Amino acid sequence: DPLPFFPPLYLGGPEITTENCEREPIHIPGSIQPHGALLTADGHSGEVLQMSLNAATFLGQEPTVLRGQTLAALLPEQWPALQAALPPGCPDALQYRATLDWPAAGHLSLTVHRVGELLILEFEPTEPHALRNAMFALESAPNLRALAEVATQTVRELTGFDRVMLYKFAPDATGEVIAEARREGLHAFLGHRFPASDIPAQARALYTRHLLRLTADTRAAAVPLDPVLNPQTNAPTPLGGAVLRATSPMHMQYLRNMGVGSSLSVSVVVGGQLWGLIACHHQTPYVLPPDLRTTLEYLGRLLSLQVQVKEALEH
Amino acid sequence: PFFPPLYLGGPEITTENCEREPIHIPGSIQPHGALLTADGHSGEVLQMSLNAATFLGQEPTVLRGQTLAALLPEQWPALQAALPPGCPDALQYRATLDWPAAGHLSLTVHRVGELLILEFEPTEAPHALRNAMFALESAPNLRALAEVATQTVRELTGFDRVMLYKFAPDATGEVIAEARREGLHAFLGHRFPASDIPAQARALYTRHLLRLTADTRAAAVPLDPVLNPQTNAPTPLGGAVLRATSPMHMQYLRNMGVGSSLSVSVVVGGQLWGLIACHHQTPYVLPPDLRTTLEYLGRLLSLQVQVKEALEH
Ligand SMILES: *C/C=C1/C(=C/c2[nH]c(/C=C3[NH+]=C(/C=C4\NC(=O)C(C=C)=C4C)C(C)=C\3CCC(=O)O)c(CCC(=O)O)c2C)NC(=O)[C@H]1C
Ligand SMILES: *C/C=C1/C(=C/c2[nH]c(/C=C3[NH+]=C(/C=C4\NC(=O)C(C=C)=C4C)C(C)=C\3CCC(=O)O)c(CCC(=O)O)c2C)NC(=O)[C@H]1C
Repeated sequence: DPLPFFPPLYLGGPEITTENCEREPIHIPGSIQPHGALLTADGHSGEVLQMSLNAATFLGQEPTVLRGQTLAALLPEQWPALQAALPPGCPDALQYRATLDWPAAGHLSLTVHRVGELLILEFEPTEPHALRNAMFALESAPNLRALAEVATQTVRELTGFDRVMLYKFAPDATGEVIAEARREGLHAFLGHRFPASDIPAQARALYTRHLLRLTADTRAAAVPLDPVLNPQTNAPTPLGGAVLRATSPMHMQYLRNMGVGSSLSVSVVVGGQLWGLIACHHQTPYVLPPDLRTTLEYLGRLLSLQVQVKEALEH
Repeated sequence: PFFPPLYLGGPEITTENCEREPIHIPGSIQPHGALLTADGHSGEVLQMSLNAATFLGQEPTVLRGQTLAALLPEQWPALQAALPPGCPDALQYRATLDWPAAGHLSLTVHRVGELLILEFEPTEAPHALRNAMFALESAPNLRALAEVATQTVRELTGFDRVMLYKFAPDATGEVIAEARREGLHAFLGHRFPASDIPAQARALYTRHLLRLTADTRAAAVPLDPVLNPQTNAPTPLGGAVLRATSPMHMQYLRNMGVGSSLSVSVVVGGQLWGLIACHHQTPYVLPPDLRTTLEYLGRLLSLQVQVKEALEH
């Protein structure tokens, strides 16, 4: 039965059990994963409102100094570019990316998107023809099976992940591993099916709009935003569009129990519906840098197109 | 059918026989790169472009005996695996060579039956592609998508004019969006007869998705031999971007005052929906890595055109 979200934990909401899976408001956890930092800022003035508690250690500045400046002063070269790329009223799915040379922290990748009147800024550390070669190989795959196999093998070669599966949704939202590339010694998941509650209904809706999410370390504690609520609204900060957003503790316990230290998945979206997932596992924690993740994002789109094409060749 | 090419004493092309020019077998290439053909098994260099000596820095005869194994040691096994016998002519493999004579070359290979076609071009060596991809996806409708696409391509390439050219059901073309330098004519809204892009070239554009003319006044460079030794027949060059552009179409570009031309197929439901069409007033060799960006954009636009057309119908 579909039911509306509970309030999050920090607003006195209940703790999540196998009973109330579908009602966890996973888009507003009030916290991020510790391998990057996040700031929120007023979309018109550029006043800095919220920051992750670890921000001082990524950005090399005291909180009170950060919060006491506008983005115009903090990001003089990027602030006008942000404002042109992310105009008021734009969708929350639109992202702008730049690379910064920050004194204390080396090269940072900056990813920005806009939710209403809020700008959300994510900072992460950042670092030949493999993509072009893959694009052509995907297109020349003769059928859906060969496409799925080429796609899994390519992603594994690009990333070094211990396991890369193509997980396909059935009409009842159960899922099946229809191809996989895996490290020697791992047991096969190929052909196994899994019940619809394994990926609940409100995570499926979010995966249709925001096409990549990850869990870099399944044992890492989440880092709170400070303050936790958006001071504009005294309400929760929407983090559905932020790759840094903390992962549901139910999902992390599920992955730890499988022996997974690192998870990543890309959405495959066909005709406006979530067709499947490029799902990746690593046994140890593992951070895939932003520019490599971009390659996977591009492959997500290519695969969406090629899945349509291969399936049309099939009636 | 097709007329024989000129160099096999076929008729010269006019506006009477637009449909019958064998644009895929011109026997020549554009001079900003070099092409070798080679045997699929032996790696034996069978044809070369008369200009190969320039790019490769090799005494002419040296090449036309040697083997790819010898000539490209690191690459030759990769090719063997990447382009297995029986693969499609559409499948391409690329690498960057740090080659003694020329700082860096791009190498592009595909296979047509028993022949490997190798293309060499100068090359080199950020977020504009990722930023463009998200911009295309958030365009609210087909019109805005067209506008974003043309603007994005112009910004990435510096081309004087970028158009989105859409085919009607009878192959009548219409310029539905345009991004252009100040002080050019506006082709926005204009329609053009189907024969401007004749049937045999629309078929080839459905399979091989990018073509260009780098300089509309440059002479083609012959293949030597012109005929493939294997077959004593013309080498198919339609999957080669270095392939000499139809002088009929090169006259059409000079008469418009265009010095450099490039387009990307937008393919939807197995059919040619439209072109990203690009113009430059002067000669312009777009480097391979930037062309790759446009090739990606072509696929992304193909996806988004279907998405956007579905939310009208
Ligand atoms: C009480 C709720 C439960 C629950 C919640 C839940 N699940 C997700 C998302 C995912 N679950 C996945 C499960 C699988 N991984 C596999 O390898 C297989 C099969 C071989 C399955 C079935 C996957 C892949 C995802 C997607 C993300 C990823 O891991 O890469 C969420 C949402 C997480 C978030 O965005 O923060 C939630 C809340 N899962 C249950 O099994 C029950 C107990
Ligand atoms: C007697 C045959 C003729 C003919 C042949 C021909 N045309 C092409 C390819 C193209 N023609 C194009 C025409 C236009 N370019 C524009 O900008 C506009 C309108 C504003 C039109 C109508 C285009 C865009 C192409 C595609 C190639 C490109 O991107 O430049 C070929 C094929 C050439 C080749 O692939 O090597 C041929 C043989 N065109 C005519 O107009 C008649 C006289």
